[PDB]
Amino acid sequence: ENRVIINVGGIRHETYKATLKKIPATRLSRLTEGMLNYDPVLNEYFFDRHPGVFAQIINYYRSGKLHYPTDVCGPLFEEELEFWGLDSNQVEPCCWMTYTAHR
Amino acid sequence: ENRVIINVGGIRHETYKATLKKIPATRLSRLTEGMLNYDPVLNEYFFDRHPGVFAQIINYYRSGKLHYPTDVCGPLFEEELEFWGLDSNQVEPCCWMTYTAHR
Amino acid sequence: ENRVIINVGGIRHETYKATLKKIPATRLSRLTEGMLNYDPVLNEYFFDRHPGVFAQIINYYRSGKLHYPTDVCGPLFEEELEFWGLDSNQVEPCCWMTYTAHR
Amino acid sequence: ENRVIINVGGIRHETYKATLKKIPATRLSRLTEGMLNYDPVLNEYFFDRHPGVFAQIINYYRSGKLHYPTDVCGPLFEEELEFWGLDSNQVEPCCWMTYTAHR
Ligand SMILES: [Zn+2]
Ligand SMILES: [Zn+2]
Ligand SMILES: [Zn+2]
Ligand SMILES: [Zn+2]
Repeated sequence: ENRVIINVGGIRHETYKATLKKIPATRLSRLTEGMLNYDPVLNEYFFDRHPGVFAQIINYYRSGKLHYPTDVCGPLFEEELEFWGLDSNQVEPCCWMTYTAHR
Repeated sequence: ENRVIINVGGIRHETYKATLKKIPATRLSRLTEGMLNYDPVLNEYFFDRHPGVFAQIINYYRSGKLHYPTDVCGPLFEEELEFWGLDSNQVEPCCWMTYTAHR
Repeated sequence: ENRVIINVGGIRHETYKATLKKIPATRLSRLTEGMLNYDPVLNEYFFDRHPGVFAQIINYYRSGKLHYPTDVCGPLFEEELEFWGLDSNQVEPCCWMTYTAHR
Repeated sequence: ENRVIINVGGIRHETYKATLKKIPATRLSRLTEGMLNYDPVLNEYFFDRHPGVFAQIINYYRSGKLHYPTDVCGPLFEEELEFWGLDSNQVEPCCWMTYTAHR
């Protein structure tokens, strides 16, 4: 009703529709049933991306803050940030050490 | 019967009801079917939080000890600690290096 | 048929029955339908433990080698090692730095 | 239809069939219904491997780049790389520090 299921690589992440609108002009804030990767039977959106890193991607919408995970390298996370349409420059002060280590 | 399902961000964590009572005056020790985010059909509680960090949150109840995860930054974990009503000061000696690094 | 489902904290881990026999005299090598936490309907064993760390616990049986995870502290992992009846002294050379850091 | 479910240790990872063909001559690029670990009822392939590390294994196919996870040791990951038929020498520049630390 007020929730959406984003099946990312098999893992069915779930959140309120309103949460996804918190960051406008991104792939998630743009979800629509006209999308081909939307299944009307299961009522979900399938994305062939890293399911582990997605919790971190989705946490940006939930908390309004961008943190970097520390179980994967910055480059892998940033690839995910680019696919989802998020900006890495928004990274929190606490996640600078894990952000600059790469460049 | 003696277990409860806490659907945190799509991930259905499961524990015994008694485990949640181990830390009184917290959001989890307060679960009730009167709550709106409780679904009588699936018989579960939905919370729009980081599903990965929750295992760590729930492990505090299971073991009676507060450890910090090391796959996310202290600040992100602490945000979760605040939502769940847990106190970070209870952090174990072994998790001080990951606790003070931030402040 | 030749597989068993160990529902650890909500997460249904699955392995071949033979894998669990690889380390005799442990809680997992001892699984039996006489156990109360065994559900004949779903055909699974429920354990109220850390679901994330379990993959590491189960990987000891699968690979025959004991590695320590690096997304949680040694103490938390060791608590799990004790519950499951595994011996930390078997830790691999590659996981000594994460093993001795604590003591 | 255009997707496949790889049940790795209980966790049902999902991807497009085409993604698996991106790295020829590997176990995943070779999946076939003639395989005994393929279940026609559930329509999936079961592999008794580390379910956590698999997201990293599968991310190599998705992104075309090999990164090492940092929540487990290099040796454990490499064991998985060998089972899946992937080559560790392809490791990205950003994941050298976590690759050479071991040898
Ligand atoms: Zn941070
Ligand atoms: Zn600790
Ligand atoms: Zn190791
Ligand atoms: Zn990398």
